Amino acid sequence: EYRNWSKPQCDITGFAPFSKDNSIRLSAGGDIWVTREPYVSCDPDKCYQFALGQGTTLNNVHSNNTVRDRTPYRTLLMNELGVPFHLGTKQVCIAWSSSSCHDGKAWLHVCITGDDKNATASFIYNGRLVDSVVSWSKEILRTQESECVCINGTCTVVMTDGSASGKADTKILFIEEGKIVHTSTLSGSAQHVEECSCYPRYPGVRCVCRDNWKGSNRPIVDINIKDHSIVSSYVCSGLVGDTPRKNDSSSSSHCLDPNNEEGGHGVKGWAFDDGNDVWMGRTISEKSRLGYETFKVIEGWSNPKSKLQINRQVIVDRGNRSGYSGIFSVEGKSCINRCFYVELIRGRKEETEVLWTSNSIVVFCGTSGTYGTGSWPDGADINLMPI
Ligand SMILES: *[C@@H]1O[C@H](CO)[C@@H](O[C@@H]2O[C@H](CO)[C@@H](O[C@@H]3O[C@H](CO[C@H]4O[C@H](CO)[C@@H](O)[C@H](O)[C@@H]4O)[C@@H](O)[C@H](O[C@H]4O[C@H](CO)[C@@H](O)[C@H](O)[C@@H]4O[C@H]4O[C@H](CO)[C@@H](O)[C@H](O)[C@@H]4O)[C@@H]3O)[C@H](O)[C@H]2NC(C)=O)[C@H](O)[C@H]1NC(C)=O
Ligand SMILES: *[C@@H]1O[C@H](CO)[C@@H](O[C@@H]2O[C@H](CO)[C@@H](O)[C@H](O)[C@H]2NC(C)=O)[C@H](O)[C@H]1NC(C)=O
Ligand SMILES: CC(=O)N[C@H]1[C@H]([C@H](O)[C@H](O)CO)O[C@H](S(=O)(=O)O)C[C@@H]1NC(=N)N
Ligand SMILES: *[C@@H]1O[C@H](CO)[C@@H](O)[C@H](O)[C@H]1NC(C)=O
Ligand SMILES: [Ca+2]
Repeated sequence: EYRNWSKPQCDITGFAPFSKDNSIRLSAGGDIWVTREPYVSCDPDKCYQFALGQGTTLNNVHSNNTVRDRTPYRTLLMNELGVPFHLGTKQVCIAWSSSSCHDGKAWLHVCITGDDKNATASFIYNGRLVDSVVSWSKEILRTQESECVCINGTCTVVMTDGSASGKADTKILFIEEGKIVHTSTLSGSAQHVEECSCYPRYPGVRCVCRDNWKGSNRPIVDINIKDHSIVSSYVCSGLVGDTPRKNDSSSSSHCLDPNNEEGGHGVKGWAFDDGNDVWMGRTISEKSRLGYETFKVIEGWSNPKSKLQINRQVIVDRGNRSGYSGIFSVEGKSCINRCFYVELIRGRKEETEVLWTSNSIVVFCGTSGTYGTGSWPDGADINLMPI
C-alpha cells in the first residue's frame, strides 16, 4: 500500500502535452479562484492540481492587490488535474506556502500560515491535523510549493526560515502519517535553498531548488530517507536554470558553489539527472518570467563546462508570460516518469491593465515516444478582462 517508487526512471526523449486549465480565460466568464504558486501531485490513480488561493475569485472586488504574497486568506486549493478552480474547489488548509504528497495510503499537506516572523506549519494527514511546528528563525518559514515525496511511508519535505539574501536556516523534515519523526539540518555545499522541486530517486529523494542569494545555477539537495543524512551541491550544467541569469554565451556554473552570476532573486524551477546528462526547464528570457523551454544538457549533470544542449522544446513562446515550474513523478507499469507544470502568471505588477494577479497552468509529461512543436500560453486577453 505504501509507495516505494522502486522502479527505474523511464526513458525520456522529451515531453508531451498532458494538461492545461485555461483558468484566466475562463475567469472572464465564470467565477474562478485567484491563485498563484500552483503545482501537481498524483495519488496512485490520478493527478490533482493544487494552488495557493487568494481568498477571492478574479471577477470580485477582493481580487485587487492580490500580488501580495502572504495574507490570512490564502488557502491551499485541490482539484482533479484539469478541473479549473471553480467555487466548489476544496480549500484543504490555510497556507501562503505549502507542499503536498500522497504516500500510497493518504494525502499529506504541509501548510504554513500566520505572521511573517512567527509562522506556523500544519501537518495534515488522511484528513486530520497530526502535527505542527513553529518558525525556527522568525523570518518567513516557507517550503517547496510543489509535491513532497514519500518512500515506505516516510515523507520528506524541505523548509527554509530566514533571510532571502543571505545564509538562511534550511531543514529537511521526515513525516510519517503526518507526525514529524525527525528533522535534519541542510548540509553540504548548497549555500541558499528555496522552493525545492523534489522527486523519488530510489532508495532516496533528490531535489533541485532555488538559490535566491548568489546562485543562478540551481542547488541540489539529496535526502537519505533511512539514515536522514543530507548532502547538497549545484546543478553542474554550464547552461543554468534560474531567472535571472546571464545569457547563454557568457554564463558559467560550478558543481559545488553558487556561480555569483545574477544570483540574487530567482524563480522556482526543476531539473533531473539522466545518467550524466540533465533534463531541465527554464524561462526563455534570462531576466524575467517570459517564455518556457526544456532541453537536455549532455554531460550537464556531471560537467560544469557543458553547454551542449539537445532536444529543446518550446513550452511557452518567448512572447508570453510564464512563472513557476516544478516537477512531479508518476508511477508507470515499468518505470517512474517525470512530469512538470508551468505557472502562467497574468496581471500586476508586470501587466497593469488589471488590478489582480493570478495564473493558469499547463502541464507536460516525459515521453519515450515522439513529439513535435507548439506553444501553449495562458491565452487570456488582458485588455478585455474584468479589472
Ligand atoms: C510566537 O508564537 C508563540 C506561540 O503562540 C508565542 O509564545 C506564546 O506567547 C504568549 C504570550 O506571552 C504566551 O501566553 C502567555 O503566557 C503567560 C504566562 O507565561 C509566562 O509566565 C510563566 C510564569 O508566569 C512562564 O513559565 C512562561 O515562560 C512565560 O514567561 C500569561 O501570563 C499570558 O497571559 C497574560 O497576557 C495576555 C497577553 O499576552 C493577556 O491577554 C492575559 O490576560 C494575561 O494578562 C493578565 O495577567 C497578567 C499576570 O499574569 C497581568 O500582567 C496582565 O495585566 C493581565 O491581568 C499569556 O497567556 C504563550 O504561553 C506562549 N506560547 C508558548 C508555546 O510559549 C511567542 O511569544 C511568539 N513570538 C513572537 C515573537 O511573536
Ligand atoms: C485597490 O487597492 C488600492 C490600495 O492598495 C487602492 O488605491 C489607493 O486607495 C487609497 C484610497 O483611495 C489612496 O489613498 C491611494 O492613493 C490609492 N492608490 C494607490 C495606493 O496607489 C485602490 O482604490 C483599490 N482599487 C479598487 C478598485 O478597489
Ligand atoms: C513564503 C513566500 O512568501 N514566498 C514568496 C517568495 C519569496 O519571497 C522568495 O523566495 C524569497 O524568499 O517569492 C516568490 S516571487 O514570485 O516573488 O519570486 C513568491 C512567494 N510567495 C508565496 N509563496 N506566497
Ligand atoms: C551576453 O553577455 C555578455 C556580457 O554582458 C556580452 O558581452 C554579450 O554581448 C551578451 N550578449 C550576447 C552574447 O548576445
Ligand atoms: Ca538566483
